[PDB]
Amino acid sequence: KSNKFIIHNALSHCCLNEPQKNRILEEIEKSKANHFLILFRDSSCQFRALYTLSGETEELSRLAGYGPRTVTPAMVEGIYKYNSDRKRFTQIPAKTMSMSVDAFTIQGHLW
Repeated sequence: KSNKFIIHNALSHCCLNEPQKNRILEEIEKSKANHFLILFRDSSCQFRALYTLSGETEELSRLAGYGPRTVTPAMVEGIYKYNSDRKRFTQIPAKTMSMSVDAFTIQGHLW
């Protein structure tokens, strides 16, 4: 599995401002990663950064944008999925990280 197409769709049509957007979309193509996640500042879902998830370490690594280099499960607050037709993200009830997860927030003190 991968969610690269969902993420490209969200970045293109929801989150993002053209020269930055293109820079980020370029980062995604050079990436060999399968699972990408968007970091938001808060529950209003404004883009901060883009991460890739390692299944082996369970850690999120920053690929682009404004955010910490590494995000662990303890640091994650909320998790979200993208809805393409509605052009918005919706909060998922807390659960183990999985491929359905497209975006997240982190604990506030981490900023």
